[PDB]
Amino acid sequence: GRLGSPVVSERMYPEDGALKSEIKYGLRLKDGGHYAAEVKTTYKAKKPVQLPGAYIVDIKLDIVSHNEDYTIVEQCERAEGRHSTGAIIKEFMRFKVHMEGSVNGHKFEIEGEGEGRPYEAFQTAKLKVTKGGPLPFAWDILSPQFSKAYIKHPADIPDYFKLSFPEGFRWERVVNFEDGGIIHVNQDSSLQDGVFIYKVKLRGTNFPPDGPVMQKKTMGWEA
Repeated sequence: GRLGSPVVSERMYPEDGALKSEIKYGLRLKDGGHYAAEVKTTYKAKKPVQLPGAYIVDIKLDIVSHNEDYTIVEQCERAEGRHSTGAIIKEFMRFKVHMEGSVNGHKFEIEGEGEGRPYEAFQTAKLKVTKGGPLPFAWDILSPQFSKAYIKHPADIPDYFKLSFPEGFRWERVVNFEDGGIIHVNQDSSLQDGVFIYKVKLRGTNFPPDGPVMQKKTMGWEA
């Protein structure tokens, strides 16, 4: 299942005065098969901020609870930066997220509330499908779209995400699946009244109707 999910390594690199990332992995299928995905993200602070060198964010993301039709979902994430081997952010911080989405022309809206310890690599979120539920596609494609402020960075790696506040940062992501499925995500992260505000736009297209995403045959992300 989706408890105690394997570590996923997001490979961060400074480029063109932005922080970019690449992940080459996939979704485990219920029949033990493999569904390959490449994720490319650009993170850019709303103001000039000190960029780190290239480094790795190790991510453990779990679905820890859900109701019968995944219209209510609880996610847990533990993330910490590490080196490659070759005051306004408090110890406790809440977030709110609003996602407007379409996958293969199915429109949906998700509202969520999260909290965590941004220096101690821990966050949880409760997500509610407020429109277009239950979703006629795998939850797994949404899980990574719901929080870069909650990554524990070592002393010697500048924390690009925490340094960007209170103004915050934007990110743009493409997920390319091996079967022509593609997701484009635009996100705005801000800080208002001591709470992180996440606004997410998501467009997924070209998913095979009989594929693992539209048929909900996925069983979480692979290492």
